[PDB]
Amino acid sequence: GRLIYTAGGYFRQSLSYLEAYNPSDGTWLRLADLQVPRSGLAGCVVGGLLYAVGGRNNSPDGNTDSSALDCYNPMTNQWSPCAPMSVPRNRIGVGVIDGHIYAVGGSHGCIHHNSVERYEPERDEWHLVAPMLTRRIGVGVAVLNRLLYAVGGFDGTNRLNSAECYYPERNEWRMITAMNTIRSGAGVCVLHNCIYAAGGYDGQDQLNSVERYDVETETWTFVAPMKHRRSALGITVHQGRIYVLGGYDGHTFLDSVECYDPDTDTWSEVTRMTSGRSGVGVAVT
Ligand SMILES: O=C(O)[C@@H]1CCCC[C@H]1C(=O)N1CCc2ccccc2[C@H]1CN1C(=O)c2ccccc2C1=O
Repeated sequence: GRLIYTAGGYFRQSLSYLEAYNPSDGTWLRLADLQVPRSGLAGCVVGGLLYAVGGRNNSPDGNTDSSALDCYNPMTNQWSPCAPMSVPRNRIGVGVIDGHIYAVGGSHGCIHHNSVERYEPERDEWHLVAPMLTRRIGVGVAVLNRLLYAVGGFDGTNRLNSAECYYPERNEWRMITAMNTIRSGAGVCVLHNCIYAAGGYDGQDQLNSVERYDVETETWTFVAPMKHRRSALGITVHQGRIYVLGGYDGHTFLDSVECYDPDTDTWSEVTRMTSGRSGVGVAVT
């Protein structure tokens, strides 16, 4: 009964929606809105709990970068406040290692963070770990073999095709091989032991392309495109299949949800969101 949770986003202003997709029966649930609307946030899950991390309230009465961490219980349909981050991080990436949420990069104003902090749920505290080699907002994050990979983004001056790896136990970052395309606000996730960098923004155009990093060959490889060039897309994995949700395609805020089958090497559209929206965060539980 694991759902695809889609939290926050942007249409006209930052959104509050929390809604869930059942790929099995194709339904959408409407769930308890966020307390404070936010876009450019990230989602993860730890221990059957869903966390919305960072982002931004872009509203009519002004506009404010999030240091927030809020936690949702599906068992209670309730959001609870959580210890805020040391800094606010809009356009943030997040991953999980040992039930520990890594808050990676993001922006405050146009202060572009290279810094990373680890949240620990039991104790409810953030601590700073070793900073990335590169400031990164619009960054995708992928956990793989208990290594944390930060992929692209936008360093403050140029868009990024570069990726780097964190070694949690050594507390160190190391540059891995750069992507075929430059990607800010791509969808980054992991599937069958490869890192997928889906869509994003390359400077000139919004992207439909997708390439997957083989961690042992050290090689990025294109795979089938999406049908809808997109960025600021939500991404996740659900039963051997990648789900890209929504996004910004240059002109509109997409409601489309496309689905990658790695075996057939194809995407198909499987549902629509209830309303078009960019820059959500999504997490499965
Ligand atoms: O967070 C912000 O600064 C933006 C405020 C205006 C629209 C929403 C925010 C944004 O720029 N987003 C969504 C969050 C996000 C996350 C990762 C990578 C990129 C983004 C961007 C995508 N994006 C635009 O660049 C943009 C430019 C103009 C209109 C709408 C959008 C839009 O959704």
